[PDB]
Amino acid sequence: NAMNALVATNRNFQRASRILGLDSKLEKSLLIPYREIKVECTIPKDDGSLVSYVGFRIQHDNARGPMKGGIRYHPEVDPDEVNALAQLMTWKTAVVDIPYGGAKGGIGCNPKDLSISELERLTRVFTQKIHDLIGIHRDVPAPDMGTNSQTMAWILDEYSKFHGHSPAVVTGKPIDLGGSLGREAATGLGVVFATEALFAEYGKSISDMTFAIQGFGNVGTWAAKAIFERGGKVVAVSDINGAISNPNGIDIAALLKHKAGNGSLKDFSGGDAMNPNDLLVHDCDVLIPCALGGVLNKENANDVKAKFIIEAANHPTDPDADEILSKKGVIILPDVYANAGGVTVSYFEWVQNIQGFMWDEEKVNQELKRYMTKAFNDIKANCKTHNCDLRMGAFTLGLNRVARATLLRGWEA
Amino acid sequence: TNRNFQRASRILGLDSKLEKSLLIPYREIKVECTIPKDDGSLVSYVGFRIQHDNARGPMKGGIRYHPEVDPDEVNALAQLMTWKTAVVDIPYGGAKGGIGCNPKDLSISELERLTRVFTQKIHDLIGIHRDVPAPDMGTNSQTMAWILDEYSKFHGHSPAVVTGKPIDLGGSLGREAATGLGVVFATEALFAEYGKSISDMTFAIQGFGNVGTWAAKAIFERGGKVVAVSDINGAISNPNGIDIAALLKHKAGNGSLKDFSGGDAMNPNDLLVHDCDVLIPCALGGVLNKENANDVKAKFIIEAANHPTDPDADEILSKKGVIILPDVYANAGGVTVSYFEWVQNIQGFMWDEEKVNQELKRYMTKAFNDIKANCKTHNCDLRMGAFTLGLNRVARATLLRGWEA
Amino acid sequence: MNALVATNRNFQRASRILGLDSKLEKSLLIPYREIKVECTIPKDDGSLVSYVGFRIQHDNARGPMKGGIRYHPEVDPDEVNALAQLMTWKTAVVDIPYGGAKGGIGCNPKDLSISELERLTRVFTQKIHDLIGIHRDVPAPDMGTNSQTMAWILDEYSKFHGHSPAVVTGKPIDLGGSLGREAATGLGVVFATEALFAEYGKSISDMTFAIQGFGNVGTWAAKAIFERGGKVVAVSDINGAISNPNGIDIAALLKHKAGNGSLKDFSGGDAMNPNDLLVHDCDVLIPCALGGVLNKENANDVKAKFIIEAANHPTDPDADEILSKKGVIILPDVYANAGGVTVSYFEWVQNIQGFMWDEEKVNQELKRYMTKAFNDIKANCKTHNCDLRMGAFTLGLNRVARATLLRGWEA
Ligand SMILES: NC(=O)c1ccc[n+]([C@@H]2O[C@H](COP(=O)([O-])OP(=O)(O)OC[C@H]3O[C@@H](n4cnc5c(N)ncnc54)[C@H](O)[C@@H]3O)[C@@H](O)[C@H]2O)c1
Ligand SMILES: NC(=O)c1ccc[n+]([C@@H]2O[C@H](COP(=O)([O-])OP(=O)(O)OC[C@H]3O[C@@H](n4cnc5c(N)ncnc54)[C@H](O)[C@@H]3O)[C@@H](O)[C@H]2O)c1
Ligand SMILES: NC(=O)c1ccc[n+]([C@@H]2O[C@H](COP(=O)([O-])OP(=O)(O)OC[C@H]3O[C@@H](n4cnc5c(N)ncnc54)[C@H](O)[C@@H]3O)[C@@H](O)[C@H]2O)c1
Ligand SMILES: O=C(O)c1cccc(C(=O)O)c1
Ligand SMILES: [Ca+2]
Ligand SMILES: [Ca+2]
Ligand SMILES: [Ca+2]
Ligand code: NA
Ligand code: NA
Repeated sequence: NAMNALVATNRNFQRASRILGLDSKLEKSLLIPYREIKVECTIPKDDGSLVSYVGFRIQHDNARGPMKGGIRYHPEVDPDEVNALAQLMTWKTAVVDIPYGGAKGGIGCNPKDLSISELERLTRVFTQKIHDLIGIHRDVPAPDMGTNSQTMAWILDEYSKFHGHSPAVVTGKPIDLGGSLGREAATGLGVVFATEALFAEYGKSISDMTFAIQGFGNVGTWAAKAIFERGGKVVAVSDINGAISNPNGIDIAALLKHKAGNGSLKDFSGGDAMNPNDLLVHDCDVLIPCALGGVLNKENANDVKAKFIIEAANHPTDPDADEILSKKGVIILPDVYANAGGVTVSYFEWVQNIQGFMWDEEKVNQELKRYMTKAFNDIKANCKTHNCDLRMGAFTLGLNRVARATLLRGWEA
Repeated sequence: TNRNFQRASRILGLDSKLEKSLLIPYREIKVECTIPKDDGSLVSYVGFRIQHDNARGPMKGGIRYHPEVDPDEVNALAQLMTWKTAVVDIPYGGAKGGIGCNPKDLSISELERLTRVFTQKIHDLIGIHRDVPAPDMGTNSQTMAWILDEYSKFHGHSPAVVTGKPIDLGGSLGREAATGLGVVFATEALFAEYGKSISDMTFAIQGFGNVGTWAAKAIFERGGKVVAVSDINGAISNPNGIDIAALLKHKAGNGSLKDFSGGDAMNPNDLLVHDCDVLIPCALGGVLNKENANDVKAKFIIEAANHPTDPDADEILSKKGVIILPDVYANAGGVTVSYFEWVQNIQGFMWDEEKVNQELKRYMTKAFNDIKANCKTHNCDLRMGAFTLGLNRVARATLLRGWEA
Repeated sequence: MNALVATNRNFQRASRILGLDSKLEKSLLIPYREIKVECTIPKDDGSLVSYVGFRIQHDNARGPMKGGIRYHPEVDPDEVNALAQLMTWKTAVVDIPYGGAKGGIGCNPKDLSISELERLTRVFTQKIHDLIGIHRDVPAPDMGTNSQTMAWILDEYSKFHGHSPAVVTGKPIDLGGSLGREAATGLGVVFATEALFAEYGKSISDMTFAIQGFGNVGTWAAKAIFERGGKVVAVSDINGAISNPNGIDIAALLKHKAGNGSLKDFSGGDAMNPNDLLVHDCDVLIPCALGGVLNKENANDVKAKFIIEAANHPTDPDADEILSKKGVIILPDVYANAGGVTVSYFEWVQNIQGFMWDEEKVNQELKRYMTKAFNDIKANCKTHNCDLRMGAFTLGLNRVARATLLRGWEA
């Protein structure tokens, strides 16, 4: 069903470039990634047998600063997916106006099939194969799907053997190893800040709406929690194993405790088991994909019931679906704004580390709000000047900023 | 000592294999330091650096120029600095080093050459984010200036590479007063927990040096009544409280305590058993023992000197309901401000004195609250609450980092 | 030779007030390092041109070196050395943790296209990348260079060492430049003046001002004085001058200028002899234009009680003597115009901290630095029973001398 992820993202890039009127020589330069790296990651399993993976780091653009983006452990990781995500990082960092470029990495593995000692070895080997290509002022990784703060701990620890203690080389670290308060919740919280800014334009509140949510990991859990706390009615949640629904609202706080006690969604007592394939076409006001990309496509977009889609996941909606949904009257808050809370707080974590001195947690949340509000106000204005939809409003905002810094740096050797 | 670490480890439930790792220093270094004397003849010494642990950050710790060098003591002191940095939540581990020499046999140009050669021999083993030396017995801010200057030849201008620098070369404001003022901030936090205030308390202070003078000044300006003060030479007392400003002006004029006109001269041997609410040992260790602990009148003991109270006195004083703020925490103002010095250097932008003392108060207050919460968790006294808090923080960082190669 | 004569004289006088040892003095006058490098590029037509680039690194006892890059065909090593040495004293006066440097390329930028300038800037950076750096020596714009030049240096240097925003100042804001730079010098002039006047329990609004020069310094100084209730009664630039004894409306004058009006055509004042500027009736004179304008032939006719030296070296030694004798208080240039270098320090700090300040913070920090430095200068004048120029130079020199002596001399 999914359209190729890089095809889809390049169509969006082209659409934004045509709005800005970029010439084709500058456009070509901004499309092509600065550097693509593929490296062998081979480790012994716990029984001593060998397994070989290919690890990727795509460094898409560094005109606005060191490159930034997470590392994904997932069986569908491939060069196309990583190139698409790295490119999106470049635009997203420029949308929230933090001094980073864009990058992304990953390994095509299934963490569920690997022991924790095997994941550690795989993470350290991957770090050994890319340490020369990343760095505090060069490219700063972070967690994405299938990774978490413990993953980043291992990267920090292995990288520091080659370059000395380097807290700022990775973000999403545990608090005890230099992480920032607020970073774990930042993406889902940022999704809610972005949603609140949007709904304010319609005079609506989150407490007026019903929500369906696909995915229930780092982004989905914190997003659902924050919506729930503000009085939103979360009527359906899915993950890779099952789904749960309740037209009166799921008690998300109880769903999260159930999950932490290792329960499956479909066994939750406060809801009805649901086929997860029904999630995206479920009746709701607001749909929030928090899992894979490309899941809203030509084949299901006409059966979406929501009036709003908040892109918490990266590129959940492909260009075919964009157009179908636009004709249905659906408003889509794009990934390159809505899920930017995470990289924004990663920036604060990095600042705190290089300043050698941590901020109070209230400053982290004060600034997150300030950055997400400023960026929504920039997107609004850009939509007005370019008479475009929210996706292109944000995409052209970031692309234009990246073009401006690239031209400023020049091209002579 | 060994058994104490074991009780802390067991209170926390640490695995024996983790215990073993935490007791093995990260790295131990001995290097030849040979220099020409002023007359051109050679002298050879051995310099050393024990780098105990860096789970929580770069190591840090003093450089001792002293002839008696016991390897086991140097190891123990490095380890203690690992716990201490963790108690006050600053991002370092512990280290200790020095040179086995007698600085009284060396001219000032010989000491400089010795310091520079030593730095030449260890420059690859230290650094702003690796190991950050500091002054100790036999060394001072001039020693640190010479390390900075020589180290910077190898790695470029690196002010954060040592602490205790002169202000002209990036030292922090507030460094002189940091330990004694920190003692007072710690006491303010302790007292607030029991609902008490400096201004309602009487204090007896043993020792009137860098710590005692600043601690007394800070208490005095907060309305505390300093009713007794001693040093090695004598002692002075006044039940209505000594005018500490006038006593400090008197000390400064080369005046001795006993001849201070604003008080009644006292036998220094009477200091620890003096009537008072708070006793502050700021001089020597080993002063409260089995033979005199039952005679302490204070209900609070603020340990600024290192290990003033031995185990027998701890137990005697607990039976008496006396609360003892332990040295590892109470005197940590100095090491906390040395962190702030590193931060200021790293950021290339100095703090004014108000900001240094604000951050000092914030760190000392949050660390007391952390110690006390840890006491409630493990139902233990402040001494062990502080030890277990530092130890557990190091263990937690070590476990998060992992063990695979 | 403007900067050579001023700095050497002032250095020598300050050295003697302090009683510095002669061997220390000798060391302090020798620069740490002098570098000249060949910079050869192809022109747009592919033919070669070869220039000599240079960097004098005078002293780094108090920190990394700091100073401008001049693209300019006239290079006398003597003057460049003096400029680099003067930055060493100047950074010390305002308690900035830098030493002094000065560099450039012996070229005429008007003979070069914009792509040729970029290639030259990049080749120069290739030839000095190993000698500069964030904690080693931090260049900045100067005559013939600008923030675009700095962007090119940053870009090329980062190829050798990674993103290094703090390696230069004066950057475009898009690449880590600081807010508040344009107003920095003129606003700093007013902060220094406010500190000075407080010693008399007086304020800007008590005073009448005559301002010579109306460019980057003069406009911002005039603006800040006017908004502080100061009465600007005369202003000159190179083409003419105007006076108004009830105060020129600086707001309206700025509008006039912004509309391409010539100063002398502003209707809100009377025509005046631009020579009568320095000797105009006023309480405060602020030379903001040229060096060498107060000399033994006009110093006796100055009417101001206060001279605030914003320009470089507006007052020659003879005038300095005459004016001290008439009781005139002179706030010296090494201090008074230091807002520019102070904000460039703040830019480096922001880049090092990875996080830019808003303009209010910059201006708050600028005022703190300029005020503290006045207070330190004034304390030194009391200690040494000397005028403000020597109080400044003794302050900066003693800070460098102390840092040097502490670092030591053994190998
Ligand atoms: N982690 C961050 O800070 C962050 C920031 C910005 C955007 N994102 C994006 O958010 C998305 C989720 O990331 P995460 O960190 O929450 O990952 P995660 O590994 O923490 O969780 C992934 C979740 O998605 C579910 N899922 C996987 N495949 C599914 C499927 N086919 N159908 C339904 N559910 C499925 C998993 O079961 C799990 O609940 C990704 O697109 C990621 O790139 C992450
Ligand atoms: N980071 C740390 O662990 C740290 C920091 C600072 C000080 N300290 C502890 O504090 C103690 C005091 O430090 P300081 O810098 O103030 O020392 P100091 O040398 O400045 O002053 C010591 C004072 O103790 C007095 N004294 C010495 N022997 C005495 C005795 N027998 N009876 C009474 N008074 C006596 C001296 O006369 C002097 O007044 C140190 O010895 C150390 O134990 C530890
Ligand atoms: N040392 C420092 O850090 C520092 C910093 C900034 C400026 N300055 C000095 O301040 C002065 C002015 O700098 P700026 O940025 O305002 O320059 P600018 O070029 O922006 O303005 C110069 C002004 O002087 C006027 N002028 C020129 N020749 C004149 C003459 N003969 N009589 C009267 N007015 C004349 C011009 O018309 C213009 O109004 C210069 O001496 C400059 O070097 C020093
Ligand atoms: O840099 C980050 O923190 C990060 C981590 C994971 C995902 C993203 C993203 O923006 O998609 C950013
Ligand atoms: Ca160990
Ligand atoms: Ca010299
Ligand atoms: Ca040649
Ligand atoms: Na000799
Ligand atoms: Na050409």
